[PDB]
Amino acid sequence: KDAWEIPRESLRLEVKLGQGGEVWMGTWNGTTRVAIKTLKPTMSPEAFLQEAQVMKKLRHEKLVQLYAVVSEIYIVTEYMSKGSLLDFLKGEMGKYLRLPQLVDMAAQIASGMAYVERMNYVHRDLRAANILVGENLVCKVADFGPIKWTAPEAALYGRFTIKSDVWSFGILLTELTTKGRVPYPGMVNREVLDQVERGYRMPCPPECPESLHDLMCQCWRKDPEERPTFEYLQAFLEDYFTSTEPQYQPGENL
Ligand SMILES: Nc1ncnc2c1c(Cc1cccc(NC(=O)Nc3cccc(C(F)(F)F)c3)c1)nn2C1CCCC1
Repeated sequence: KDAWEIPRESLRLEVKLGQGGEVWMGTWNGTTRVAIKTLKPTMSPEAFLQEAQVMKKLRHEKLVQLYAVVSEIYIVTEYMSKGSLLDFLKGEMGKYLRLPQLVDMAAQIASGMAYVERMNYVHRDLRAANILVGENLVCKVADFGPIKWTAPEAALYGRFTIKSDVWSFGILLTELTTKGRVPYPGMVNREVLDQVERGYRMPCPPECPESLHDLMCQCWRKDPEERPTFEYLQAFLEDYFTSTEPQYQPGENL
């Protein structure tokens, strides 16, 4: 149909990375390592391809790049050698990560979202599970397919904006700071909602600088137009150890 189309004989689904459709570790044109997401006919093809249409209008360093499609369905993109942020934080790598390596990822994620912000788009499902990791702590926003991650106005009235994503980023920090634990521990969905409305907000994680929890609390402000742009968030996490915590010192796990 368009310049992105590719012949299925270019691909080679070498390893099955996950389930679903599903995700494989193919190889485009037998020389390029890539990731292949397939579809098991359950949604419409034109519905499944909506994910590809969007990836053609967004090209940034902290965003997983689209390479080519197969409308007869395959979606080819760059390959992130270390799976999602979740698996990574929960793997045996998560014990070696400290605040600096975690703020560095938080900031990169904020940057791809700063691009999104400028592009006037909204991700809607910004969370650790949809943030891929590659070599040298590289991170990129992604997608494949969550009230504990969704902003009040969004889940309650469908009011999804980039400010609702700012809410989700805030919840991402608790994931990076807890290294993979589910937000709002011990609480069930319709208990999270009834609670957050009442003013509740997650407490500062163990060994997490109160200045970093301060930022979370800004990403969780009740009034949407009060949360920060990703532009502020990115810069904030870029200057963290100089402007905010210049006396920081390594801890047991943070
Ligand atoms: N490159 C990869 N390499 C190894 N694993 C990968 C991927 C990927 C990237 C990938 C694979 C298949 C589809 C996508 N789709 C999208 O990123 N879609 C998307 C749709 C709209 C917007 C955006 C974005 F630009 F905002 F990121 C992204 C992304 N996902 N995964 C999964 C995560 C753990 C199980 C495997």
